[PDB]
Amino acid sequence: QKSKKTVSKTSGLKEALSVQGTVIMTSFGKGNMANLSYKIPSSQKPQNLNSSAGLKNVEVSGKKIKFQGRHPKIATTDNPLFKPQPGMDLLCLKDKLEMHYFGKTFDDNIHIQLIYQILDIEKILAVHVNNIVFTLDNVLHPLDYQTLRGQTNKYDRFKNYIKRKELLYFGEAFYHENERRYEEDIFAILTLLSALAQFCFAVNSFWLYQLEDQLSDEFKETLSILWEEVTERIDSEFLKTNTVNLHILCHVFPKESKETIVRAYYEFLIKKSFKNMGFSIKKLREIMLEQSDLKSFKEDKYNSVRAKLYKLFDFIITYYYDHHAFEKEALVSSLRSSLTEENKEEIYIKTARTLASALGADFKKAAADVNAKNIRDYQKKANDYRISFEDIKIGNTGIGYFSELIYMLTLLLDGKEINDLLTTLINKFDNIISFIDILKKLNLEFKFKPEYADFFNMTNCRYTLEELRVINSIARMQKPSADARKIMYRDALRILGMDNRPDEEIDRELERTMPVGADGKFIKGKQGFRNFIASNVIESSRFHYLVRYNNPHKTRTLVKNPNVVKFVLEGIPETQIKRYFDVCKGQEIPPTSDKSAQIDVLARIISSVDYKIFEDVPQSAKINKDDPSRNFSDALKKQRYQAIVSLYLTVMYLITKNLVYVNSRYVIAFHCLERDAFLHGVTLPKMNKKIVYSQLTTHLLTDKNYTTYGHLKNQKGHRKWYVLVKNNLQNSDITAVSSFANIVAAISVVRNSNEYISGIGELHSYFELYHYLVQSMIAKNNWYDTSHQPKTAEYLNNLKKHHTYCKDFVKAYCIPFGYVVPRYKNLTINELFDRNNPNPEPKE
RNA sequence: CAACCCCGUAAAAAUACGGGGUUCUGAAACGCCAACGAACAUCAUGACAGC
Ligand SMILES: [Mg+2]
Repeated sequence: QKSKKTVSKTSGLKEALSVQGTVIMTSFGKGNMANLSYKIPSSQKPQNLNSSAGLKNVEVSGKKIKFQGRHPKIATTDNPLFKPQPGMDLLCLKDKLEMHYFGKTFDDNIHIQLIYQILDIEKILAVHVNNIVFTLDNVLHPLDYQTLRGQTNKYDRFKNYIKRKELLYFGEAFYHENERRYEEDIFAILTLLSALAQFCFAVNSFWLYQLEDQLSDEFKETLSILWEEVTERIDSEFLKTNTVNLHILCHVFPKESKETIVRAYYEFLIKKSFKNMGFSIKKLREIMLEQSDLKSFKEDKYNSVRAKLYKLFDFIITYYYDHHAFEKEALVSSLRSSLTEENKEEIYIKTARTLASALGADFKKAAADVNAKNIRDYQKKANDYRISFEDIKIGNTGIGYFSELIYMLTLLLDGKEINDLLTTLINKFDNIISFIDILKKLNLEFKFKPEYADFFNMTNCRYTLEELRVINSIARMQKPSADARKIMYRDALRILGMDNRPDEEIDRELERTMPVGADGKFIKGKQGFRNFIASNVIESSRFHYLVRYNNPHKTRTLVKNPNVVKFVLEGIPETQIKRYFDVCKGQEIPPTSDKSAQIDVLARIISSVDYKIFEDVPQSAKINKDDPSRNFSDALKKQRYQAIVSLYLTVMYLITKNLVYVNSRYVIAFHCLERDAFLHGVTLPKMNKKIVYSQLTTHLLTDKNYTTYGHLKNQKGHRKWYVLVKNNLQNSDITAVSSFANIVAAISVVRNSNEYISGIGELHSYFELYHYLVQSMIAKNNWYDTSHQPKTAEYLNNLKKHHTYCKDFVKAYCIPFGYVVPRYKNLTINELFDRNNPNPEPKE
């Protein structure tokens, strides 16, 4: 196998640019900035030098550039000017894109790389907006301000929809404290969501890039309050909340003033600045804890205090490098100039070992002050600090309109999805700034078209990148606690049995098990079961995910097919299977060592789960996680019940989550197809009120330019994918392709998955499960036309006979993506679909 | 694991073999951050209580 971590990239080279006949070589800088190193000019080719940089001994040999870095070794790279067309992309849209964004064609390859980073900023945003729209459409079943009341029809639907009580399932989007927001704020949020949704599918075409002159004076007011809400909560009473951590830190560092520690802690914790530095801090800490002198904090005595312990340890590492500017730089360069992946691990081990000896004593001093007695003492004297530090607070700084829109989106997403959106955006913006820096340094054109000029400039992009980092930290924090209500209790009992039964029956069982007095107040005596449900099924992140993306009425079908359950359990490692088996075993099961024996018992336990088993829980008992030998008969029974429920919810959560992941990767393909058709000048026709998505692949199969410098090449020696796409184009249904597009847009695989998951034969990947469900929907609903294509009958017979999807049918309805071969191969071959599960391609 | 370009020995095929490049190919350049991922996550020790 070949890795993109090549010799040239290791030796120091970052980029190789072509400008007006000369070639320019750059090198790595501070963070992501690039500095100029060498220039080879035209004709004479003296191999000119620009700065010391890191490159040395650059020469030209044939069509190759031969250079050398700081280490003694020879690196070889290819001259960018010795190509059939310099800087041209495989999709043949360089000039069109440059004219669309800048207004004139350029003789270089710097601008098109910048344009693709902008093109990548819209795929992930479209994915997440589609997910959010589906979530709101699923949980709640189906002009500016004044006209809506005058309509008398939209007002009668908005007043009732806003009246729905399922809005609690989104944490802070619609509910503050324990009361509903004003109507106009909800209206503003919904209108903004609709506008972004209609923008991201490709309102004016420049809406997102100029919002100051296209937002009314009432939408700006709403976005400001939501940002001011979270900032005032954290900025105020910051000293009172974090008294324990500040007292310990000032004890470890006695020679430092109180003001310095307070400011340093604010940067480490609120606006995290220790993450994007160059080396991992979490990974360094893990290796230090495996040393002989420090392998005690891994024991069970520190289970109750482990989140607080690890925060203190990380701050000590960050503070050590914030004062040693020489050792920090050496570590980054060592990691950036490594040969293989095994070499990186050796560097981390050496650094981790030498740190444990240097600052291991400070680790123990902090760990001797984290216990029950000391923590309570500190909390009493919480008003002994008086520090201003008002300048660096996040509340005393304005924020842009683009960043405020992102925060509003974060109010409707969970922890993992916030990471995916913000991480991708940060990377794209960092790359854009570097390209503008190189262009401005070389005296080339850097001004965008007037429409894009306000947003796409270096002065604004730096501000946006700084704001996006804070939003990631502040929007993932735990929201304030809220009181559970009757609606949530109904859904909790509807998962553990009680599927599709009248609300009166659920209400009667609520009265019998959770007593309510004659005055509408709970009885103080017996409330064990209610606390068990609230603390294990209502306050779990998995339960929220199941309600948003699935239906509690029909969610029990996923654990009735042994093939589906056994596929999920087989992926869990052996160590975690043993712990599940031990706690959840029972009393009449012999102890076994084989893995397959353990899966069989666990599979049966998940299948038979009812709420009546948990009706007698010793909720009043206390479980000791520090010394597991002090637990007794009543305590151990409680552990079994909360372990079973966690396994029950986890299996459903994993199946639902992975089906959404596969679906979103098909939204990207359809989003790109509409974008590319407009640029290439090809319109998508209509026939019998359908959309022929296969028009672009037919048009580009008979184009002279695309068949010479394109993905689909028709020449002697490179005529492989031209034939296959042409052959597969003859085996397609217009109805089948159109039906597939509607399935992906509405995410109907996840929603209608209770009617077709009971008959799957054998599973080996999530790819097979997704396509089995798709091909079952087409067969039952008669979404095909055998008259126009006599081959769709053969595919359906293969599916019904073998109880598994057909490989030749996935190539029929995924053909409108054939003009891009890498995307077509990835989405039609199981081996190449998943990045984390690579397998050899099956030749046949 | 697949794509594209350059360079070598056979050769006119859906060309095979052996080397090197690629932010201008696909969720996809290097070093952080993320994801796979299930024992979690998180400005606030843990548990009970309160809803
Ligand atoms: Mg790219």
